[PDB]
Amino acid sequence: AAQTNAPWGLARISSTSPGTSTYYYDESAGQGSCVYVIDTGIEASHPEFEGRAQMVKTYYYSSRDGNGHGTHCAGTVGSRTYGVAKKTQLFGVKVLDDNGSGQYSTIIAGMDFVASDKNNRNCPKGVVASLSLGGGYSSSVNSAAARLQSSGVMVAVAAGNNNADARNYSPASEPSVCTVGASDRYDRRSSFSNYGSVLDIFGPGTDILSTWIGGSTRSISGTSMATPHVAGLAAYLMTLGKTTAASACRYIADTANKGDLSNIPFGTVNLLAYNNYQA
Ligand SMILES: C[C@H](NC(=O)CCC(=O)c1cccs1)c1cccnc1
Repeated sequence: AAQTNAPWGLARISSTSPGTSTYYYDESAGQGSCVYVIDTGIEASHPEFEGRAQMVKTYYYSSRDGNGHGTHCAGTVGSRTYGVAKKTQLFGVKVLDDNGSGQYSTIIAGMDFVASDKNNRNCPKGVVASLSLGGGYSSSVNSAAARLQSSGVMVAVAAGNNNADARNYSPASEPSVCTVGASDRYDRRSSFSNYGSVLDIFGPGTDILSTWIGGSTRSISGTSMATPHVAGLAAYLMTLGKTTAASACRYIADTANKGDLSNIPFGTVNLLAYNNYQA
């Protein structure tokens, strides 16, 4: 399948070269997979989600996304127009308040929630979790991300936006999950993207158009935006049968575009997520 005039990041993940605007993907589109978006919530009523999104957990007085960030990330995973995996099921877990903040204990509870809650959902092709959040290093946060991965969920986490080594941030620094840096439309590392040996992959992260609250759309930037490209890619590849939750990060790294990004520090991988789709 082909989606013309797609957001540049969707085109980029299905291309061997920058500078194109059509997204190419197998029409299965992540059907039968599930992606949890652990964030500020999801505006599930947005027409772009087509009834495929639902809130399953909140730690606050409401499950509504009063911020927009979670809705934007969910849109990059799986919205009809802005999403990688246009037929996946999306599950929202609100661990961040409407200011985008949350304590580590709540984030840990949300990860352990997903590890259990996946057993209440129908996800025959596999389960992914997208974590576009982070803070300073915490062994407890890293352990929670490691548990979620071990339970059979492909965990994708943002590297962070400090132009610094991601080893000092969590859950970015957990080795067993998939840590995602950000690139721009000219194949440069995004200026704010963290780096380091703990990174596994880069995805599009600068000027990413996706869904927003109020039934709207907007373009924003961050490793938060790169992470759901990788999460949606994992769901898409799992539906195709090419990989599993335990192996998807390695598979994405194996099949990535290699050596194409500029301003990658020595010792950080030069790997850009790629769906390897041949129409
Ligand atoms: C993730 C980032 N802001 C945070 O304050 C970190 C949230 C978090 O996990 C914390 C780590 C240490 C104290 S709290 C963010 C994400 C989305 C929207 N706006 C901001």
